[PDB]
Amino acid sequence: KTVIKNETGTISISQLNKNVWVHTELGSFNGEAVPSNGLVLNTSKGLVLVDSSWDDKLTKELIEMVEKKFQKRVTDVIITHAHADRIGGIKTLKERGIKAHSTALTAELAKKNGYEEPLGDLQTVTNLKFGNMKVETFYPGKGHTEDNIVVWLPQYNILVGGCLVKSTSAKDLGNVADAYVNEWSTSIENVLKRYRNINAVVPGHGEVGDKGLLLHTLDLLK
Ligand SMILES: O=C(O)[C@H]1CS[C@@H]2CS[C@@H](CS)N12
Ligand SMILES: [K+]
Ligand SMILES: [Zn+2]
Ligand SMILES: [Zn+2]
Repeated sequence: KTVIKNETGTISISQLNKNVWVHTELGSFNGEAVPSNGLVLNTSKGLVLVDSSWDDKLTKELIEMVEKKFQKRVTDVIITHAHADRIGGIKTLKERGIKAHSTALTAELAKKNGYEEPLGDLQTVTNLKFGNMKVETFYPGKGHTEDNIVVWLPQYNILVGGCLVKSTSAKDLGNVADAYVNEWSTSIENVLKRYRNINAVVPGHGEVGDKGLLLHTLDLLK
């Protein structure tokens, strides 16, 4: 049930479990309100985000909300690809001394698109631990973008799909200009192969689902 919104209503967080919430922000795309998801991980060494938000204003507001609520600092963010939706708050992170993890390719792409660079520290498979919280990052191949990664929480069997994974409500692939529609199916299969028992799947946009969201993505690719 538990859902907390900000003043203006533009930001929301909703609990999945004792230490794991989804954050969602309404941003401005072409040309309506469009929601974007990530994760807030409440660990004993601080707050870790899987993705920040659309722009600096929303990222600052997000950080401020979870800092106030959980009474600890945001220490780390995992940036799941280099579109503005994911990388847009990078300047806020760097200036606050928040570590912005990404693959090298995501870092390269950010800079090519004129953003400040995340760390480029993540390999194809990276295993991180913050306090007691275990976090795996996985590059499954190209799909929604060249660089898109997923994030797995092995203690909860929770998969952050990012924009690689479409919600039920999504009835097409979205913007495919940066996409690789042949390789996207294989990428999704690589996820299904690596993570055989999944409790919950967080799509880049839309409502939390399960493994069925990955199967939905495959169908939308046919
Ligand atoms: O993931 C997507 O398909 C689209 C629809 S909403 C958001 C803004 S365009 C792209 C950047 S992640 N993304
Ligand atoms: K454990
Ligand atoms: Zn994207
Ligand atoms: Zn997206």
